[PDB]
Amino acid sequence: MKEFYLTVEQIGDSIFERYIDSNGRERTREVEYKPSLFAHCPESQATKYFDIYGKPCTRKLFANMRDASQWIKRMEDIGLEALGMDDFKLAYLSDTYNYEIKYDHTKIRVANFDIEVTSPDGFPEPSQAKHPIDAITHYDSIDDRFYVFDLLNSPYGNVEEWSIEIAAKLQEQGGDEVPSEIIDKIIYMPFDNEKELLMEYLNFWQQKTPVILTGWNVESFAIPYVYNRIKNIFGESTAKRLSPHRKTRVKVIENMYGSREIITLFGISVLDYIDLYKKFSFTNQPSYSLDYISEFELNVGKLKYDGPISKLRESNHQRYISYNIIAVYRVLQIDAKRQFINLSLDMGYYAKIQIQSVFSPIKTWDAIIFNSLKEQNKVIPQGRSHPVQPYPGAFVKEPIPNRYKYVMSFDLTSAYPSIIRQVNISPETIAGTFKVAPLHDYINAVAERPSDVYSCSPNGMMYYKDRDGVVPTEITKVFNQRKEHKGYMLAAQRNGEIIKEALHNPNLSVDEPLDVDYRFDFSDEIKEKIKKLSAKSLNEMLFRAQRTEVAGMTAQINRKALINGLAGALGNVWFRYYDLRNATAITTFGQMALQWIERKVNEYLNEVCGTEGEAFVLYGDTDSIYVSADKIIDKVGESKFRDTNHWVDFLDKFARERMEPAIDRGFREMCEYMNNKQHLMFMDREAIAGPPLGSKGIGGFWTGKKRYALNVWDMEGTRYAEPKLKIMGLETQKSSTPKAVQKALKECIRRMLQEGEESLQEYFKEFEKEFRQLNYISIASVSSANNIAKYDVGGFPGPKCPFHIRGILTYNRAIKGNIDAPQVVEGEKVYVLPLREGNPFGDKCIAWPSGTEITDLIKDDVLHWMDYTVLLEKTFIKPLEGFTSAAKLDYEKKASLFDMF
DNA sequence: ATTTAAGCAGTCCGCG
DNA sequence: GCGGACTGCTTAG
Ligand SMILES: [Ca+2]
Ligand SMILES: [Ca+2]
Ligand SMILES: [Ca+2]
Ligand SMILES: [Ca+2]
Ligand SMILES: [Ca+2]
Repeated sequence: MKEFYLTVEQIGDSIFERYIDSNGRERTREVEYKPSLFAHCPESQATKYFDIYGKPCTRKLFANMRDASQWIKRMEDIGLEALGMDDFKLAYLSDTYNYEIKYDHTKIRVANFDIEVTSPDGFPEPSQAKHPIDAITHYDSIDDRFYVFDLLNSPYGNVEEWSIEIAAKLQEQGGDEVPSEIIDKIIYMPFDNEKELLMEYLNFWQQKTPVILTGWNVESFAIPYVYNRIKNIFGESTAKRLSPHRKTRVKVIENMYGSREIITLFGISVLDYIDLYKKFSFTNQPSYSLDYISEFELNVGKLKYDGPISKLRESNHQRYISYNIIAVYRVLQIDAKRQFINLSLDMGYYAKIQIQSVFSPIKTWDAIIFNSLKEQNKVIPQGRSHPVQPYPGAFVKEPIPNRYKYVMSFDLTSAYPSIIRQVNISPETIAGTFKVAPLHDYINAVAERPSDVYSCSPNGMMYYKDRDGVVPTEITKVFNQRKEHKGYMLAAQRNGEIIKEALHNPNLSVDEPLDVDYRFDFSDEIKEKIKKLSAKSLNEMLFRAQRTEVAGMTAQINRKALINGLAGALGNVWFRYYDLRNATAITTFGQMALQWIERKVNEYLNEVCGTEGEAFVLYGDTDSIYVSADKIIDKVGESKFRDTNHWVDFLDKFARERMEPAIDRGFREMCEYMNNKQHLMFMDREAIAGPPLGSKGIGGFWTGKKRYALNVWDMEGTRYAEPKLKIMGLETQKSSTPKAVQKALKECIRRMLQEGEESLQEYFKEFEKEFRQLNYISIASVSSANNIAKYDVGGFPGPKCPFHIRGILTYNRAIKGNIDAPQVVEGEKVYVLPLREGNPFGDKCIAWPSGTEITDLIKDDVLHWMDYTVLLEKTFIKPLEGFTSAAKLDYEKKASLFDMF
């Protein structure tokens, strides 16, 4: 096999590299890497190296890496550009792996671990590590085994061995229900003292040194706790054995308001799963506890135990250890679904970076672009300092708030990346500038053509047309990958809808799910077999289809995020290719494109309807248009349609056969107007939306910018078995809105769009009557909690104190003295409830850590003093009044003349 | 650890 | 009450 790196580090004048050799074995080497950097040189000096602008360079080969870094410094003192890759490990990887990396994940040791620490005095601080580590579960991907290190004797209690037999048993048997599929994979090791446990753990670690290290909060808790605990017991040299090169650094992570410390383990790539989830999931969750996320992702029940975690080991060590093992498995189950580890490996190896660098789109693109240029013997420019400056973004149309009955939407495929490619936007393709006219002059095609030579953006920038820039070339490569995976995602989605339809008529038989590839549209033969399957088999196929869709989603959406991040990175001051001219060329062209095509679509539809000055485009955001289709439907007449699917078909055909060609013509004209390199504005139909045929549903409504709901029958070619709401911006979509309220508001919207005013009124009346029975957590608001200390004046709210911070201060006073009650963590999320006047907490609200039950000492009082009236008004009635007034609809029946009967 | 536009909740205080 | 200036938070692109 071709060789591939696992990890790379610079330590002084040495590169330390762990890798898989040509025979598939893991090896480690130290290499005295001599890096090269570059200086500009005279034109008369023969060279094969040129900077990105075609200026000649001489290569400087240094005796060692420190000499290279010192030369960069003196080049600054002199005032001259020091060109080349200044991150020497990336240069090392580029030299060592000068081919597309084919990696074999089965050879990469992925370790998933979790530790337990009993603490009788509150949260066990990793920097102090003053309590024994009493359990470690460590899953190894190569062995496919869970290694369980169990402390039997501690200052906080001596316990019996954990029993695998009880662990396997059902909860209803008094067992812990450790999943049967992992029972045979557990290797259990009890220890009668912590020193032996830790010494053995470290010997184990040397034998099975993780390459990828993950778990839940491992970077902020487990890793630093283990490091510091070992350090405190044995000394630093022993703790550094967690690094394969015996090198560690205390790294300070600094944000807006304060800082924290992590331990960098040289020669390990730490990918904390919480951080993977936050970057790659595109969710915003009310809580990031593993219990909460596991429930959300996998629909598994919360790990239940009696009493506080600080007494769980002494009271029920059996359950204590089982839940430690399950916790490790939950993360593996989440990854089986989401495939974020696979994603990181794919992207890391593609870019030729340390895998953990996938968290930095700047690092990722810096590496991609460096490798690309190096291939042509080109030399990257030196990074420079820039002051942070604001720059303009997208255009968003102000909608008239209203119901909108029939709607077809369209938006650009990969808008900003397509703009970069079309215009040829790149550091080295800048050709000059032209004299800019007001944007609206371009939108209306009245401005003088910017250039007859170069490719233009309406911000004034001109680009070469003779050759693609490195930014367009590299963005296209990742775009193509994105497109492939999106194809798989949408096939899986369409396949899912076939199964859902079949589920209406399940056969009464005993059979098996069909062995199929859900990434490809089901063949006719597969469809026939499906119509004969049982519900059991169909449900299993549906689950498999949806898992395949999730896999495709992960792969496509994060590739989308990477390419969009490149357009973004052009406006980040730390990016090597930072240029506000290029960042703004993209956004300004985008503004023009949207408003240009709005004009073209209005003109086209006014033509085919024989009207003048009518606005068919009702809304648009960045790269999208929403077109009112009422007149199209009305031209044939609702009576002519057999059912809902019939008019959906008709609108689908109209969009594909009339609208899209008109849109394409409009954009081809714009490309010529701007003299662009290549026509790449492809605005495909997104949604077909409307009420069910014959119903009183309103179809859709807008309240304002970035706030709307549509009843969608077909999305990007997926024809739903059941209509699906596309709701953007409204309170149903916000993590801050209570769970039960999101749910009730969604049902109000469903009823508005599908059933009409009367149905909405029936539901509102019921919700208003019953809501006080809802569980307090379900009706609690949610907020991030920053700057708690800033607004805390002797335990009371200072000036301008935010509502949620006031709640936290109330909580703090209410739990005062207790070291055992959960503390609110700065920067994390809280649940918030309003409190009735004259409550014993002495303020108008209370807040506590999200994803948790409020501590028992105050739970009863919070429940007694919860202000349901305020809660209902703020979270439910106020937003509903917004939805209904915009839709010109009443949520309560108005009096009429009929009342007199 | 890429980016801008823009929404709503709430505080403070004005608004004769 | 409602608006604007402002902070805080969160979502649509
Ligand atoms: Ca735990
Ligand atoms: Ca788009
Ligand atoms: Ca059937
Ligand atoms: Ca869009
Ligand atoms: Ca599309």
